[PDB]
Amino acid sequence: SELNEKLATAWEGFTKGDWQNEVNVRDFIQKNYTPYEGDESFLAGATEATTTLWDKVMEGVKLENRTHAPVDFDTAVASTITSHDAGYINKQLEKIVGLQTEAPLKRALIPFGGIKMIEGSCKAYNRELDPMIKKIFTEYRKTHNQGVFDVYTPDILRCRKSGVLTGLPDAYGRGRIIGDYRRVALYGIDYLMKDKLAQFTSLQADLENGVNLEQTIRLREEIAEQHRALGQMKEMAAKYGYDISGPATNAQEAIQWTYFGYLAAVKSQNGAAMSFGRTSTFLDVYIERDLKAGKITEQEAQEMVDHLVMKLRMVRFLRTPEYDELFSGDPIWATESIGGMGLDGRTLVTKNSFRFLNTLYTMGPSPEPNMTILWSEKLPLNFKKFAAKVSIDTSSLQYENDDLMRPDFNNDDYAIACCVSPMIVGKQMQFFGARANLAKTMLYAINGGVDEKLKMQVGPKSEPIKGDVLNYDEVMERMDHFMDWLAKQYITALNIIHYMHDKYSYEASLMALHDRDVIRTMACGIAGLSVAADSLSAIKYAKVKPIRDEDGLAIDFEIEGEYPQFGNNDPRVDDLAVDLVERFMKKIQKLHTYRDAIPTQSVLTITSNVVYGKKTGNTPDGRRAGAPFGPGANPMHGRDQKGAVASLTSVAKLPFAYAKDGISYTFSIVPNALGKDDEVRKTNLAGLMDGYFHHEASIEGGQHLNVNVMNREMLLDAMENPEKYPQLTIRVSGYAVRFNSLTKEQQQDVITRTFTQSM
Amino acid sequence: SELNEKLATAWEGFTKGDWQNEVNVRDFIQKNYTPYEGDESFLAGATEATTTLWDKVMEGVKLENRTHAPVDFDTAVASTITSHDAGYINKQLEKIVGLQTEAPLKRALIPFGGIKMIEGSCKAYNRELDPMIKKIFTEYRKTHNQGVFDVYTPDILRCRKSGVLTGLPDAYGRGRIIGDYRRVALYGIDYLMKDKLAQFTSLQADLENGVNLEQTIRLREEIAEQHRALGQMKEMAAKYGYDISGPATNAQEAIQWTYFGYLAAVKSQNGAAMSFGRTSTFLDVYIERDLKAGKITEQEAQEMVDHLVMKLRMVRFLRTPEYDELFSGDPIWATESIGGMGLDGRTLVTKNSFRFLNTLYTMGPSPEPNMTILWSEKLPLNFKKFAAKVSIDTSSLQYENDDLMRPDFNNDDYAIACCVSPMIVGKQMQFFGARANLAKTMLYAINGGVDEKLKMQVGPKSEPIKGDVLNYDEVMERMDHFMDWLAKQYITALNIIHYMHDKYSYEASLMALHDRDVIRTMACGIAGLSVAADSLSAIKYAKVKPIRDEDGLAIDFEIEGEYPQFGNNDPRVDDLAVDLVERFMKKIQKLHTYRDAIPTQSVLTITSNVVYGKKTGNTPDGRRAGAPFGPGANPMHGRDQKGAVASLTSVAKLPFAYAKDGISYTFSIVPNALGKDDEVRKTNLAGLMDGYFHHEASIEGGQHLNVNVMNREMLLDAMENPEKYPQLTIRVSGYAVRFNSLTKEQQQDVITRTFTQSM
Ligand SMILES: [Cl-]
Ligand SMILES: [Cl-]
Ligand code: NA
Ligand code: NA
Repeated sequence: SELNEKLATAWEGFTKGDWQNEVNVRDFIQKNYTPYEGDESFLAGATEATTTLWDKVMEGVKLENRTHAPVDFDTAVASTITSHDAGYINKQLEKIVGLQTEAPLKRALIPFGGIKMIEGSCKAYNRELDPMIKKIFTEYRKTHNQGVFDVYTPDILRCRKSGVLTGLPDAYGRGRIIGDYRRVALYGIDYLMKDKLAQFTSLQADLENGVNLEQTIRLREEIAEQHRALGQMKEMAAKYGYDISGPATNAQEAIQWTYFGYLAAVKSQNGAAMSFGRTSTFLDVYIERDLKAGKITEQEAQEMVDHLVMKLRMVRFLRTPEYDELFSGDPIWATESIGGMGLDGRTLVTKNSFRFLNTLYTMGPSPEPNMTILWSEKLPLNFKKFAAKVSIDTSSLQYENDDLMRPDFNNDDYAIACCVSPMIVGKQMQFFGARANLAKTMLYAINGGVDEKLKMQVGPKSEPIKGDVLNYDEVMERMDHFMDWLAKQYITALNIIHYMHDKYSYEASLMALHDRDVIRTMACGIAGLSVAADSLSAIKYAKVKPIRDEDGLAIDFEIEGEYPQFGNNDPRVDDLAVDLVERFMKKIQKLHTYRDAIPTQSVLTITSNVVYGKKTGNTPDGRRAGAPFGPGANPMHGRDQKGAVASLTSVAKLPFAYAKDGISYTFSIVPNALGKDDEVRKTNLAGLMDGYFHHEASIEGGQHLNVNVMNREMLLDAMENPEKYPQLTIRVSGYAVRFNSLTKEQQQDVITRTFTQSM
Repeated sequence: SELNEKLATAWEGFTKGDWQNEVNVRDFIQKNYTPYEGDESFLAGATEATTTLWDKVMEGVKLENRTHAPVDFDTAVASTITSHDAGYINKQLEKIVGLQTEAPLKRALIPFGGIKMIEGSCKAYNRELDPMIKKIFTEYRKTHNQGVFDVYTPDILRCRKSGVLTGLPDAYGRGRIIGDYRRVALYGIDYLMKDKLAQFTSLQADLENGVNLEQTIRLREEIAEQHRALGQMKEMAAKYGYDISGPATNAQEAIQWTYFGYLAAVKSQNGAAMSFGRTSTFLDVYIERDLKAGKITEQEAQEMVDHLVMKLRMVRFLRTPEYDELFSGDPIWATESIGGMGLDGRTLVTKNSFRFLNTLYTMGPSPEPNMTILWSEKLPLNFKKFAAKVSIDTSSLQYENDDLMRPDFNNDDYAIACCVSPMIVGKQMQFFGARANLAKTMLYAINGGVDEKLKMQVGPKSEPIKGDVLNYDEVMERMDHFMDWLAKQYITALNIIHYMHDKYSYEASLMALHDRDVIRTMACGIAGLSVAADSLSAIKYAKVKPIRDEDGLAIDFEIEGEYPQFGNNDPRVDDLAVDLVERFMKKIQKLHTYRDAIPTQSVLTITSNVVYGKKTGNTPDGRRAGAPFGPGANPMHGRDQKGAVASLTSVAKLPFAYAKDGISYTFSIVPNALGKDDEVRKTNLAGLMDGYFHHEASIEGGQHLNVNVMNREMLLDAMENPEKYPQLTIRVSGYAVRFNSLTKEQQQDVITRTFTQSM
């Protein structure tokens, strides 16, 4: 029972546990992390090197926002883990190193997903794609894109064109995968390759015995690619002069090793969301040891965390203008899950929790990393306040219900991927599915499947409603039959998509940091919940007159009589939204899926609320054609007028039990609505979230909360004078973005949203 | 209404049938071919253009044989259907055009199968592989070769090294697929693409309904690639100035269109065997019409057939020295199935049947195309004699039992792929499996799984046979267990192989000329049947005593007495060989296979008899270590001494019902053994084959017969003076090869084989 001399030395001082004999990051954390209930008084400030480096990087960020385009990007190199040479901002000042390419902010080419998108980007930003790269990825190496469109049905193609099913991961990396990068810091590459070889070998029997033949062969090949990827991780780090074959011996190496794990991912896959995971607490274990041993000062600790978070502020991907409108603001979703409570009762909050939030002060506000606080009523009051303070000062944080998710998973080591989709680190991933247009599904029910904007048969050919006034019973009967159809097309599209993504763009380096068998879910999204819900409320509580055209196609409606709206704590309308979520979830649930991915749902839109709303005509709720839907599960623009408590209670009523993939809610409130001074504001904000996230056996509670503390006038001033608010950040749909990174139309969406004036 | 304006012009004069409304080449042949029972008196001679062209080509063939290497080959171009520009021998003289590359005999690079073999070839022949090609096919496009070795088990790797399971299609194209190239001549590319699009669409329902999800998605993608390939066929032909979008209007176009279909295959896949199919009779329909209409003279007809067959004499593939010893003589296996009988009773023999055989006279003897006569007792006596005459003059023909295969398939449109593996054209293919070393499996039984040369554990660890004298019942009981193991490793290796080949090197252009659903078989081969059978005969009827070394490993054998050997019509031994075939077939039959390919068996070796024998030590039958086994199902060298009838009867006793993939038998006989003059020889040879292939309800009969009519001295003279026999051809294992194309060791195998002296 003699532990490898490398392991024993690096792990000097660490408490014993199963984690020393097998891969178990959760156990290591449990046996070693030091819970912290104190306040922010220990926090240090930015060093000269940190500011020098960040300011230099801000110069490129300003250029990006100004030109709404990449600073620079590859034109002739196919990116892989080992493709690029080491790149630095300033080699002499960086405590933590690693960039995607050889230059800061220079975007790369990830061709495995598709060559057409690369061409489109090259055309849009005025650059020329190397002819050789093009030839390779059209004639030799088949891409994810081409595989999907070779199998797609003309039905799906129609839904893609009309705006019923658009923006699905058929033209960009699927993402939604979080490799446990902490594994690299803990065990070192070598130990992980030896573990993978074991996993590979454990499948030999089943193979020789014909047990699930094709599934076995596939898994063996995937594990083989995972093994090869881990080796390239070493080669990559080696370019920076590092040897990560063995475990991290100190704090700087734990941070560096963990980042190197992530760096490999963002160098090989261009997923929509490339999240970081739950690492702040984990890294604290190494920082604490170094402080206690007097090998690192508190300021040097911040500097390290700063340089890491700074790299996370520098992750970039070459995207198309089409992608830019579906996912606005140049988002990365390098999500970090901070805090939370353990299963045993103690808080997972640590000094590093504060250090991470402190990056907002040391380097100013920033959209990335997407810092998420795993909220719990049992959290140390000290942390609850500091978190709120940071939200008040920067509007860069988001909150998710730990009291709900922890018990559900019965695990204290789960992380948030992208915006609100939870997963147990290294043991579970998602099959990203974007979102479907539920609003348009209603209009299709009323119009017999013909697109109210394109006048073409998209949905199944059925007779449109002949009525003179809309009847709730009649309309819903069709809405159901159309939702069945929407569910089938949506699942079929995702099945094709993920079959092709596993084939042409298997995320080898991320799956290499996962267990042998990973739990998979078929994440389906719903867009325009409120538009659909309110439209139903205007038919069961008022008089709607369908203004038809020379074919009987309802292109507009007349409204007489005040009708209920989602976001006012009124059960009559709120009960309809909760019903819709349930209906769709029960529908997709009965369909067969690729790799048996358990279908889940999410009320999330991103900037699809703008794109879909743009392609959707006049709706029964009074919304005009071309107008944006509400971001995520939000009530339609301005409709929630009974203050915070009211709008928070409506969104909390939404069943997370039917939307396991998440329920996004962007909440904006004026400084004065929270109090007269900061102390009152912090206390009240924390109190709001305590009431919102309040979990009990008969009360589920809210799942997500974006917090913006600002005034509409400040943003109006930001639109006129961009150069005055360089680091201004806002929560927009489950993630953050610099205000100056949005287009005039995307900003228009923001400013016209609900700004809570009271409580 | 399935009759376009052009279709009617091209099909002018053709009889009506289902074939005009659907893809059915068999029906077209049935309604239009003119059976011919006459003789060879109508045959024309080679034209000046034919001789000029062939002589020029022979200059490169002489270079090949002398240097035992390629004339030239690509080093920087990845071959595809449209990759190369048109290439000619002499543009002004060629009636039928098309070459793999831009120069005659210049070999190409088919990288999709693996880059390592290309590198190996490049160093062997002293050329430099382009660094870009290498980078692409190691880092971007994964190859078949790399996928297999990523999934292979160390057990399989051991079998490969020891010589128990070697030469499997893990380092070269699998082959064993015959696209119906006649479809191009008949319908034209356009009609076939529309038909494929229909096949693609017919799968949409099952897709949307989740019926066999992954299998459906796969098939849709494959059909999509098939469709794309058909379009590239047009582009390819277009380079030669031809438009094959519509059907062949005359004889020259039927030949050209059919070849263009095959050309696409040999430009994109480097399969071990790239057979032509059953085309001679089919093409006759177009030649006949042109003769009757007085458009083409009889000599012009031969010229066309000559130029086609000449192109089939020019097919080449870049191979490694390793491949060269497993498959000796630079073989292509461009097999042509000639003659046969219909289901209705008439003979499929035609004037073109004679024209094809005549290429042996017009352009001298040639190994390729591998011309196979589908023999039947009901064949026109005129054809039976001419066929024998050709065999007597050239030793370039092979015979297979039509009386056996036709009824078995209950189809008169099946073809021979590679050597002896039958398939219904356009409706069935094989999953090539090379062959396993049965002889070594016996030695493993006796030695407890330890390899007699490498002295390492390969088979299952078990106790070696004790005693100073070998006992049949025991030796056979251990072998039976080891065969179970051999069957599992063999099937597992093939499952991995074909999963990877479908993934990284799907033969798109060949499958595009097949039906939507193709029947697949898992072709398993047995090598050293006679060595194994005779060894058992020795152990059973004589006194075989093992001479073990210090560790107890049996490295030699002593025999007291004489025992019956295979090929002497002695049931005491022949029944054993029959037993072995049956045992193995029943074993592999119980195992699960990729794509549910029905496992079949074949007693075929190719040059694996040399390679395996080289890696197999002293055997119980008296065979010395390193000595070659018998080619295919042949009796061991010289062991069959009771004349033709005796050796033919032993091989015929072998159950084709347990070796559906074929039973190869190379038969050599001296000129005088057949008669005093040609008339007697032809009559007798035909008579031999009538007796050999004789089928009945209680007598199965022989399946294959290679016919060599020569004297050993003539070959000995050929070894001393190569330049004197440039076009000398011999049957060696189920195919033909120019004698000068073999290595000194491969020739050594030939000359030491059985040369039947009597009958
Ligand atoms: Cl491995
Ligand atoms: Cl198609
Ligand atoms: Na909830
Ligand atoms: Na037989």
